[PDB]
Amino acid sequence: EDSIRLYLQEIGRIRLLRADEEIELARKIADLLELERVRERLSEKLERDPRDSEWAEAVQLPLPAFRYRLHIGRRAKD
DNA sequence: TGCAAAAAACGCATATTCTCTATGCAAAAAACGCATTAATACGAGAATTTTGTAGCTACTTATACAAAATTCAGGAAAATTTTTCTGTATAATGGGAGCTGTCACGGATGCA
Repeated sequence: EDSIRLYLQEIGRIRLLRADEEIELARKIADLLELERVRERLSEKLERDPRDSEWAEAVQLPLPAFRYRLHIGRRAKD
């Protein structure tokens, strides 16, 4: 009869996964920083964002391939 | 304790006489008339004269334009206070607080 308990009760078991993945995340920490940071630097030069996936990265990036950078880089910071 | 009865008083004979009711005297008030003088008012004269009426004149104001010399309402800076946002780096690893003595009712489920 409790959502606080819920928090327990499903995350009391959640751990910290140590601080090793910090760098594994670091790779992504950036990478995301990038992926956006570009993509809005590119908002910001023009089109206020063409809503284009490739522009989601200043460097080239095959759609699915870069789709793996995000989502993976995201679960990293998730 | 009945009166018969005597002397002096107390009652039928007038002087006295003395408050007393009664008219003429007289003296000064008063008020009436002779009346005299003065004053209260009528007659005339022309003098002031204020009020009543006209026109001129000076003051006072009816009015028509408006920016006087001053008031105010925003507009846009500061000025300082205050508000919202962002940031500060050891480790820290499952939450307390009453419900347990109410009676009775009406469904609504579970549990063989």
